[PDB]
Amino acid sequence: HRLSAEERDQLLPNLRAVGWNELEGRDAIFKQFHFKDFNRAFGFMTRVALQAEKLDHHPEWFNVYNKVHITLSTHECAGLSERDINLASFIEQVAVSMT
Amino acid sequence: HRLSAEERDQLLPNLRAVGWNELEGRDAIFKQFHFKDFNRAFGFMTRVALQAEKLDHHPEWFNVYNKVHITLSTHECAGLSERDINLASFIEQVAVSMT
Amino acid sequence: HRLSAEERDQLLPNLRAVGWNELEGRDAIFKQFHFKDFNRAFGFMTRVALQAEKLDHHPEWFNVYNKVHITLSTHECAGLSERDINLASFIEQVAVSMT
Amino acid sequence: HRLSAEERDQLLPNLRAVGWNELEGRDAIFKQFHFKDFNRAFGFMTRVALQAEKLDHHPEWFNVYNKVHITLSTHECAGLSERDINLASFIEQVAVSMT
Repeated sequence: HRLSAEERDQLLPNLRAVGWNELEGRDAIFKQFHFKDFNRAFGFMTRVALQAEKLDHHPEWFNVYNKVHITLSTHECAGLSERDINLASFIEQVAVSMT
Repeated sequence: HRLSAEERDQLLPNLRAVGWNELEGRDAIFKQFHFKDFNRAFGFMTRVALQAEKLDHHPEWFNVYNKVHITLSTHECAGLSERDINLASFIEQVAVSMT
Repeated sequence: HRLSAEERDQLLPNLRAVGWNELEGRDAIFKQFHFKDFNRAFGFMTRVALQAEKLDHHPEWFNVYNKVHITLSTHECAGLSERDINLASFIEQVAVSMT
Repeated sequence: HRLSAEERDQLLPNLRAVGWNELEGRDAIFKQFHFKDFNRAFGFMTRVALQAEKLDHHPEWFNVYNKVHITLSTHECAGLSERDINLASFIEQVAVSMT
C-alpha cells in the first residue's frame, strides 16, 4: 500500500505530465482544476463524489466557484497508494470531459 | 408563451434535427439520452438540476441506470414555451460533454 | 435471491407499513415521495445515488419538481431481491430527514 | 452593499449563536461542519450548491470526507453582505436535516 520508487517512476509520470505534483512534508499529490463555471465545476465534483464513494477513497478538496483544488493521499500508508493513482486517473477522465 | 407558429417552425426543427421528438397527446417535447454508466448519467442530471433550479424550469425525467429520459413542457401554459426551448439546448450542450 | 414467500413475509411488512407497495404487473416495489421543493428532492436523489453506486444497486425513478417516484426490483433475478430491501431501507432514512 | 455596523449587529447574532465566526483579516464569516459520513456531507454540499447557483453567490468550502468548512464574503462589495447572511442561514437549515 505504499508507493515504492519503482511504482512511482512508473505511475507518477502520466499524471505529473498533466499537472499533478507531489507535495512537501507529506506523500500526496495535488492538482488545480479551473473550469469555466460552477455548473461544470460541481458537475465534475459530483462525478468524482460518486466514484470516491464507490471506492471508499476520498479527496481533500476545496472549491470556489469554477476552481477546484484536489489533494490525494491514502490514510493508512500515510502517503500515496494505488488508490491515489486511479482516483487521479479517473479524475482526469472526468475533467477533460468538461473543459 | 405557448410557442406560436413560425417559432415552433424556427426552433423545433433544430431540436428535431438533434433527436427531440414531440410528445404524443401533450404539448411537449421529449428525448432520451443513453450514457455509458450511471456515473455519467447522474453527473449529467446534476448539471441540469443546477440549471433548472436557476431558471425555475424543471424537467420531467425518468432515469434508470445509464438512461435518462427527459420531457419538457411549461406548466404555466400547459405547453411549449420558450423555457422548454432554452432548457433543451442547455441540455444538448451538457449531453455532449458526457456523450 | 428472489425472495421466497417466507422472506417476502419477513422483510416486507415494515416497508409496507411505511408506504412501499408491490406492483401489479411485476415483482417490484413502488413508492412515491413528496417534498417541499426541488432542492430537497434533488438533494435526496443525490444521497441515494451515492448509495446506489456504493452498492451497485440502482432504482428506476422518476422526478418532477418536488415529487419522486422510486421503483425497486432486482433485475438479475427478475424480482425483489435483498438489494431492493436494503436499498429501500436507506431510501427511507434519507427521506425522513428531508421531511 | 457591504453590511453596516447596525446591520451586522442585528444579523450576526443567530449565526453567531450557531458557530459562525467573523474572520480577522477579512470581511468574512466562517464555519466548519461535521457530519457522520461523506454521504451526508455531500448531500449537504449539493442542496447548498443548488441554492448557491440559484442566487449567484458561491461559497468557499473545503471538504475532506465528513467535514466541510464554509467561508462567505461578497466579492462584489469586498466584505459581508445580506447575501452571505441569507445563504448562511440557509446553510443552517440544510445542516439540521443531516443525521
